[PDB]
Amino acid sequence: SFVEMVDNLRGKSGQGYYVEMTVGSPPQTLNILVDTGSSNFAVGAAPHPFLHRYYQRQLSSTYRDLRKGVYVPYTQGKWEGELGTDLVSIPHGPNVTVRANIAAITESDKFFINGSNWEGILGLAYAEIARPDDSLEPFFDSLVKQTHVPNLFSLQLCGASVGGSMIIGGIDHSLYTGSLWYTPIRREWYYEVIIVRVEINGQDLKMDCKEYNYDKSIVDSGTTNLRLPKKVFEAAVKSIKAASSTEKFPDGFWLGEQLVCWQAGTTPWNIFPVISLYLMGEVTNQSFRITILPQQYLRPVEDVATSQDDCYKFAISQSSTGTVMGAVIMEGFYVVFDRARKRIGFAVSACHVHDEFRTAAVEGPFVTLDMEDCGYN
Ligand SMILES: CC(=O)COc1cc2cc(c1)C(=O)N[C@H]([C@H](O)CNCc1cccc(C(C)C)c1)Cc1cccc(c1)OCCCCO2
Repeated sequence: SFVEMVDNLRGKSGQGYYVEMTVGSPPQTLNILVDTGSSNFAVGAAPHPFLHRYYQRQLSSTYRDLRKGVYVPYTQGKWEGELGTDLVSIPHGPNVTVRANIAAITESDKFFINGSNWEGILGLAYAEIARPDDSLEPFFDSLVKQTHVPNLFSLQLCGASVGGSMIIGGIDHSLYTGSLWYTPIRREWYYEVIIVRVEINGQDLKMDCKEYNYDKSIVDSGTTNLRLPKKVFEAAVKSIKAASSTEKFPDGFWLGEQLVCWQAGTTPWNIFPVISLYLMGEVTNQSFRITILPQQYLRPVEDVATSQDDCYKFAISQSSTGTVMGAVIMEGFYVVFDRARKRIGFAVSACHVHDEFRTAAVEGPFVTLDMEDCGYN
């Protein structure tokens, strides 16, 4: 019954992917950001300049107040609000209704994005990182516990405005080609994984693999960029600069601040390298890799001039909180969050990226010794 969930996600480039949900009785319809990088279900519940609608608890006969406040600080933005529960449904999802925790946002700071068309956030990660603490059951745990929906979901994020699929409760084989490759979920808080090797244009970055996961590596549909720890980011930017030195760019471009533009249809894709991330596999000493094309980490953006050029932002940036495999990394692929088996699956997506001499790929097996040394402690 998964065909009803294909193409149930929408978005704008760099403003997140959202799914339509309803809360309350009678149903109030809201667009909810799909975020595997957090664990709180939260919606606008008070007027805001960027909100076109919001949750009105007074109009819901099933609303229950929890008489507890809550605040969430993300890497970008923060909000505070009041906790409660209400009935929730996903129109283009499973045909069920769950009573779920809902944080009603009353104040926020650089959280809602002007023109993104979503009004709330659906944190799909685990209770351990829920606010105010791990006793607030996340939505997906409530869904699995109150229905027969199997304990997994999959995300097909399609690039540039944008669309995709969230298959709730299973895997839809028409959304990917080739084999699924699985990496263990290292610990159930974020969707934490272990990166064991990094290559740029086939050259190993030759860093101690601990650097790749200092202090963690997560799969996060709620973050746009590939974010890398300082030492790793510097190494990768140096390698990407050298591969593209045929042309030179402002240093503000390499920091994500300024665009780069080219005459429409003349983007020099071939001078930007491919990035290969090797992930811990399912059997001893075995890994696999996902290969990222520049069409993923050069994010297309609106024209800042009176021209019809093709303009891009560098979508790799620095982090002080570990590696973040953001939406730009996920866009090539079908990503299976197999919570039941504590693993994350990767396969080439049906909406894969098209370079003309190169292709995004998921390839294995590879042999990698001492993979467990790559995890940070
Ligand atoms: C250019 C870049 O890419 C820079 O960095 C970015 C960019 C970015 C969002 C985040 C970070 C962001 O913070 N996104 C969080 C995720 O949940 C974060 N996950 C990890 C995390 C970090 C800190 C604390 C927690 C707790 C709550 C568990 C979790 C979710 C989120 C918050 C606010 C707006 C969002 C989406 O709009 C979606 C469109 C993308 C917005 O662009």
